[PDB]
Amino acid sequence: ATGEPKTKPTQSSVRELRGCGLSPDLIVCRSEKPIGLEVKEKISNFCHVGPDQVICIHDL
Amino acid sequence: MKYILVTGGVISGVGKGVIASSFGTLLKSCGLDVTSIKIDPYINIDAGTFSPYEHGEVYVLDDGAEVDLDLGNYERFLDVTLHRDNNITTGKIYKLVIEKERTGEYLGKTVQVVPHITDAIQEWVERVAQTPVQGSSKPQVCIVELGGTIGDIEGMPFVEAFRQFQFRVKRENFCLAHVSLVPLPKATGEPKTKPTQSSVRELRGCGLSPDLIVCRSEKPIGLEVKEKISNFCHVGPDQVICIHDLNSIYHVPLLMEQNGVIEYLNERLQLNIDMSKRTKCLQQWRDLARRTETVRREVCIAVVGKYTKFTDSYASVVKALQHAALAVNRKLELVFIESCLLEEETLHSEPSKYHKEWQKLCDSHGILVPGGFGSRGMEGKIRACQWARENQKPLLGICLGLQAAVIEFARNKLGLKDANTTEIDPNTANALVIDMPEHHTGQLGGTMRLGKRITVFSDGPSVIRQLYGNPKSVQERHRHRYEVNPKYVHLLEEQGMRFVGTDVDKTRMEIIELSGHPYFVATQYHPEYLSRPLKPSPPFLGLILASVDRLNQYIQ
Amino acid sequence: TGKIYKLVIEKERTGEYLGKTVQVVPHITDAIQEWVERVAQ
Ligand SMILES: Nc1nc2c(ncn2[C@H]2C[C@H](O)[C@@H](COP(=O)(O)OP(=O)(O)OP(=O)(O)O)O2)c(=O)[nH]1
Ligand SMILES: Nc1ncnc2c1ncn2[C@H]1C[C@H](O)[C@@H](COP(=O)(O)OP(=O)(O)O)O1
Ligand SMILES: [Mg+2]
Ligand SMILES: [Mg+2]
Ligand SMILES: [Mg+2]
Ligand SMILES: [Mg+2]
Repeated sequence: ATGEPKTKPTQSSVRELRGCGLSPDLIVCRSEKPIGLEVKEKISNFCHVGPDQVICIHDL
Repeated sequence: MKYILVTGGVISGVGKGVIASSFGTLLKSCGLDVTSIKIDPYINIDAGTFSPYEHGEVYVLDDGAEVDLDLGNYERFLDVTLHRDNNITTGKIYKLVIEKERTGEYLGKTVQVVPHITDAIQEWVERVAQTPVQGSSKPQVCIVELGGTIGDIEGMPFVEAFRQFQFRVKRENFCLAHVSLVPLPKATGEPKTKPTQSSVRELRGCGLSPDLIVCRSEKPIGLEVKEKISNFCHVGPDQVICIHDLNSIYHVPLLMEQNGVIEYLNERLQLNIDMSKRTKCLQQWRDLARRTETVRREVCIAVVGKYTKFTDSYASVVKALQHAALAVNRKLELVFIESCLLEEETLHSEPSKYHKEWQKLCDSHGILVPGGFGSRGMEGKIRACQWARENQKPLLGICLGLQAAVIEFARNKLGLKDANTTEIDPNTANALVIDMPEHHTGQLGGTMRLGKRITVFSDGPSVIRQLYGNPKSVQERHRHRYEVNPKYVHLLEEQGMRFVGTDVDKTRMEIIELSGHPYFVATQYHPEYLSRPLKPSPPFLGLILASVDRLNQYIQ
Repeated sequence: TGKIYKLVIEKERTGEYLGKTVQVVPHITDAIQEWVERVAQ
């Protein structure tokens, strides 16, 4: 329906973890299908991690 | 006045717009007058400076305002003419408050968020709720949709404003439907209620409480998940509504009616709706859904566009094509074609994709070249127009498609191989499409030819004139900044083309048509913005009829 | 606050953020940090 990977739940989870006092050093993104470069860039920009700190594991 | 607030769960593509439009449809079927206010917590004044990828296709109103596609959905489902005040952004509220503070309305106290920004938001909502929108109709229910999800930094002022607003107008006049997502991952295999519980916890911490929980999934969720949501959201079993992905959005009002939403809202908001009279209320939507289910004949239209990576970037165009396909009892097979892959540069890089897209274009009954901005993909549109004109394939170009058609005609028939648009090639020997002088003041955003205009039919038999109903002039909405150049106009007209659409001044050409070719129509305005489920846009209807070789029969 | 929001709205109305959604975290905070950088120096 939406037809695109959504990064908002991960942003909210990172915000909650930081408000709890912990800043992620890696972020593992679980998806059914591989996400594009722009999705990882959005994750890095809005969850405030480097582009290489966003690990993307899909349904192997 | 009664209010329904539709908030978002974990994502912003969950379906709040469709849920709000279905609320409006259900209430207007009963007999009420429904207003719709879209709240966009972004700081942009309007949606005219948005890419189609950001949130979908940009909608243009009668007064020129460029807004979200949610307002397009509201107009399509409710058949109402919205205004600029029906969209509330953060930028609008802050600009209003800053202007008031500068003038001196707030003299004496500092201007804050909670006492001033939220007060301005509540004043805006109350004032625009009462503004007539369908004529002399005085609204009874206002459906406010909050863009985004609960928990965003931009949405905190609006959530606090509505937390105060529910007590300002009493709870009997205020309801809240929360729309959430229930993901079902393949690895886990089970619907997950945790994000909905998190959303409800956040919305309760913010001071509100969902009267309804609308759970969105791809497939119907089992009763265990629904009961878990009812248990962990402190709402009753019958206050959780499960809406899955349906074949069309005409099924959403029917599904919500089957779920007892109308009765719950009548009891919760004291709407005093009578059930005995409200029988066969949604007959139009039931008929439309049945027709969408039972269409067998196939019509294939190739959309040669540049924003095909996101399918909602052409939402209004797809809806107009669907309306035209249903108006002639045809099933619409829509094949999006990236115009970049049709260019010769793609041939030397991805020959497989080049030939695949070209055989996609050659196997369709009709071609549609939509509008757009920038120079990327323009050559693909010109190549598609050339193929359509050479092979007698019907083509309907919109805005940027008219410029591409004019450029192709000048380059091929007139021999001007350097013909181009100033938007793309400012240093052009033969500038076939030039910029309009009064829309290039260096201030992007609300500075084009926006909204309803007047287009005059030329003196001469044209089938596009007959499609509209043999009028003398028509009023259509524009969103363009560049125009066709007069002398080239003249030359081309002489050659093989007929500029059959102009304005009152008879200088700005809007509609072109070709002698010979069965259907080659290009317009400067957007016909999709005025398309309604029972009122298909005449250009799209003509394109469909020419594609299925039924235009001549429809003429007589 | 008023200065920052007025500055961002005026920038957006000209086309400095052409094509993107102007938000708080990427844009208001960037304006605040750019203000601090240009004033401190
Ligand atoms: N390029 C352009 N965009 C405008 C203009 N006026 C309003 N807008 C809007 C439409 C565009 O979607 C948005 C610009 O963002 P983008 O550059 O990402 O869209 P565009 O269609 O140009 O795609 P592209 O740049 O070729 O990748 O601003 C204009 O005069 N030129
Ligand atoms: N119940 C449903 N079944 C199938 N598709 C749906 C649906 N509800 C919405 N959609 C489609 C239509 C929209 O283009 C897209 C979501 O956009 P939307 O309805 O405007 O939601 P939002 O306002 O949250 O962005 O998904
Ligand atoms: Mg949306
Ligand atoms: Mg919406
Ligand atoms: Mg987004
Ligand atoms: Mg651009």
